[PDB]
Amino acid sequence: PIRRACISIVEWKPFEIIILLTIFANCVALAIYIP
Repeated sequence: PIRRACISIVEWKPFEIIILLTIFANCVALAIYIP
């Protein structure tokens, strides 16, 4: 349908970059945490 076609194009170059940046932010947030 239209939704599948419009969502199939939402993956391109900056998407991977922002995903990796979010992963790094999660890693540093876990590192900051102190038990």
